[PDB]
Order: sequence, then structure tokens, then C-alpha cells
Amino acid sequence: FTGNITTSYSHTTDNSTAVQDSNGESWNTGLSINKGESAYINANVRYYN
Amino acid sequence: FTGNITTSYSHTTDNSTAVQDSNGESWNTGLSINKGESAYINANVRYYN
Repeated sequence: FTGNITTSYSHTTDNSTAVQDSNGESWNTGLSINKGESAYINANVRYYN
Repeated sequence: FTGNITTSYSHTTDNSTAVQDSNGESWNTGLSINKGESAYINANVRYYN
């Protein structure tokens, strides 16, 4: 009939370093319109007599 | 014929610190145009008699 009791203690010290490099590109397109004055009209006309 | 039963208990305490430094650069270019008035025209003219 065997038995055993164990007690343990541990201490850990850690140091770390890190370097990150990032590059990115972006492309946007946009379109806006006014609902009051949306377009202009030109009329080609001739007079008669 | 041997046998064994083991029971264990563990407790861990941890503290950490970290410092991060970041530097970044950015460059943008943009071009916009109006589809109603896109350009202006100048005409070099002369009169004759």
C-alpha cells in the first residue's frame, strides 16, 4: 500500500519583441447628382417667313 | 498486478505588460469632373470685308 504527496512551485519570466510592416492600396469612385437641376437642354431651331 | 490513482491541483497567476509604437505614411490623388460643363472653348477669329 503506497502513497505519495508532492508539492511544486514554478516561476516563469518571458520577454518578446515583434516588428510588423504593412502596405496597402485603395481605389474609390463616386457619382453625385442634383434632383432639382439634373440636366440642361439645348434646342437647334430655325425661323421661317 | 499494480495500480495507482493520482489527483492533482494547480493554480497559475500571470501578469504581462506590452508597449507598441506605430508610424505610418499615406499618399492620396484624386480627380473630379463635371459632365455638364466639362470644358470651355476659345476661338481665334478674324473679320473680313
